[PDB]
Amino acid sequence: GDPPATVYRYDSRPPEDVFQNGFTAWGNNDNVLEHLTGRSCQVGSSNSAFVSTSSSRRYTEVYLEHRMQEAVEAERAGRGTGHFIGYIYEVRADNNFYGAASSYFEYVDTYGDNAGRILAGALATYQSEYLAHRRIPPENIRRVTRVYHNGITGETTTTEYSNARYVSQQTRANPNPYTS
Ligand SMILES: NC(=O)c1ccc[n+]([C@@H]2O[C@H](COP(=O)([O-])OP(=O)(O)OC[C@H]3O[C@@H](n4cnc5c(N)ncnc54)[C@H](O)[C@@H]3O)[C@@H](O)[C@H]2O)c1
Repeated sequence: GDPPATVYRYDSRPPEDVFQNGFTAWGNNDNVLEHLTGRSCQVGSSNSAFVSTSSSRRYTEVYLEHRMQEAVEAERAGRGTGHFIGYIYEVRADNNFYGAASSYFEYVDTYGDNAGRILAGALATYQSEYLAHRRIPPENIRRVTRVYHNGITGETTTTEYSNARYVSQQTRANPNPYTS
């Protein structure tokens, strides 16, 4: 029942960036509700102070596979090329990583209105999501899986790479909700 030591992140950017530079949050907006609903992420205001991760590798696999299928749909509709490259990073969590569900409830119990606050089961409420505040340093990033789909031939190829900058130390995610 301890907080996870290992989390995963789907991202489009390659290890030549991420293994050396880590992940940096979009900006300084630490509103937990705006992050978890996506409003402060890339498709919204692109200013979230959080880097999203999941303790469930399967979650990031569904994400990668969905983006890959959306690429392939873009060609059956005639506005795309087929090819897709995605990455799943394996990351060591530390005290700057906070449970999304715990942080969400802390926020809405204190500042929220009614919606999705009382009727909010465990599977439904950002289950296994973890928010890294501000940065995931490169020393926390252990390895990456690259998945390449060739949209012309249909071939998919999966490869793995280790980060020489990874530092192995005993850390786990924060047991407490995030608070500003
Ligand atoms: N990514 C995951 O594995 C993951 C894990 C758990 C939850 N989520 C949830 O999924 C939703 C989408 O999350 P996300 O993590 O994909 O959003 P995001 O805005 O952090 O990343 C989406 C894309 O934006 C780009 N990007 C991100 N930060 C960047 C920066 N600082 N500079 C340049 N480009 C950058 C990358 O292309 C990235 O793939 C969120 O609501 C989140 O809570 C995602």
